[PDB]
Amino acid sequence: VMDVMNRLILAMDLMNRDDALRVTGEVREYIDTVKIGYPLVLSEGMDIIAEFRKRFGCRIIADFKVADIPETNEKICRATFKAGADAIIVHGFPGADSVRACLNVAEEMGREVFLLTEMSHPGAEMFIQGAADEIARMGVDLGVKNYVGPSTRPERLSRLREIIGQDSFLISPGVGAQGGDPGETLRFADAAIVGRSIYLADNPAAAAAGIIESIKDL
Amino acid sequence: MDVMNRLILAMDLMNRDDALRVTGEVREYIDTVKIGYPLVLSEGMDIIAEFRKRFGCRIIADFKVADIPETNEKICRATFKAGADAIIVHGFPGADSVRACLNVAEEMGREVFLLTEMSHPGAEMFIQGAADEIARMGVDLGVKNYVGPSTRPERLSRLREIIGQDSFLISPGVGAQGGDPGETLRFADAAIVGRSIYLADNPAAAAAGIIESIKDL
Ligand SMILES: O=C1CC(=O)N([C@@H]2O[C@H](COP(=O)(O)O)[C@@H](O)[C@H]2O)C(=O)N1
Ligand SMILES: O=C1CC(=O)N([C@@H]2O[C@H](COP(=O)(O)O)[C@@H](O)[C@H]2O)C(=O)N1
Repeated sequence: VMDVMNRLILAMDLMNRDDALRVTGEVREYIDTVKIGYPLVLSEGMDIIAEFRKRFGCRIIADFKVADIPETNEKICRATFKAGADAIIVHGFPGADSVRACLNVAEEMGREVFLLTEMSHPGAEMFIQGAADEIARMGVDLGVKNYVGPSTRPERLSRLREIIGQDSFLISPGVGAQGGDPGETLRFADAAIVGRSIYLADNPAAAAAGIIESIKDL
Repeated sequence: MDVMNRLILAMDLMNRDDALRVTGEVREYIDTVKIGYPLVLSEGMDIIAEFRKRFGCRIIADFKVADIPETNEKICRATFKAGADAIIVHGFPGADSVRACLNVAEEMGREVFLLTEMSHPGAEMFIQGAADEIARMGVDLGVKNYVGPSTRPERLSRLREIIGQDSFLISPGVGAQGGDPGETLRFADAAIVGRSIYLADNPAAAAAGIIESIKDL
């Protein structure tokens, strides 16, 4: 599995190139894995991935929550990996064929797919939660090795970890701003995803250091 | 929304030159283009303004927004700043995520399209069973624009029943995926067509032919 420094992944959702670069650089010594999503990509373009690679020694996870038909998912993955992304996050709710499409491109292109099972926000309880266990099982059957689960629901994150097994890699968002606790999250997830708690702080570096200091024994 | 010839072009080519050429080749048949991630992630968001400058067509950003409320807001804002007239949002992530999109749409004078059931085989696993409930949620939220599957006319009909004849419904899966344009239009206000047109030896003749088959509609 990817070696995530300090088990901490930065969710860089700032929408300004200068601010995104400044903050990421300020926490460079604490994090070597950055999750870049559409807020930043749709604001600065896919070239932002290249810029981050040039400026920092950071791994890039493209959080595009791919959720289209197989044919379109394939094109999205190809474009994303072509841009230099190490991994891409895909939704499992659209079904096995849509996930397989992403897995095939990742295999062909030598990159990785992360399967988003349950989400961390309140609305996830409406439809996603009830399908989450099956989505995770589907991922295991498809050979998925990387997963995303909610830090906001410990009991659910724990169940997801059980389904995918100790060997699978699991990252979890919802830490900090959404209420998730770093330590408790890491009882099940390999790495915690943190956005606002870090990028909106007066001193991102101190915020990151604080989170890391709280999970030092872990 | 007034879609010319009840035909929306799904421009999923990933080359600026080809995308622009093909769209221009069928411009006389349409005035509504659906631009998705295949083109946007390959050529950038500036492509939307370019289409408006060259064709004046209305643009539907098919981004199947499916994140938490806070991120959805940012995605819609970035998308509408680029000049999109509407954005397609997944209903599966729940009401709060849809509401976030509705808020930005209202603020920037744009429209939100709610995707309720998808057209591919995999949609049967999880989406289909929640589709009716997702459509009702859309009604409860005041959503007026919807997306339903051409590949399952009975499901497209049920969606129309739920949202009413007043709501606007567009439907993909026509052509390449097996959907019939005429049957699709019995329920949807407009049919979305991609490959059957942009991969045709002659895109214009392909579009003309589709329109020819639905001229009585
Ligand atoms: O269930 C999920 C999935 C996900 O990717 N995310 C993303 O994780 C990040 C969370 O950031 P934040 O720490 O709440 O500011 C954002 O980029 C979200 O889009 C989430 O919050 N919930
Ligand atoms: O259920 C759905 C939703 C959707 O937007 N689409 C999109 O509609 C278009 C269909 O294109 P095509 O006519 O099959 O080539 C693509 O851009 C798809 O991503 C779909 O095919 N099914």
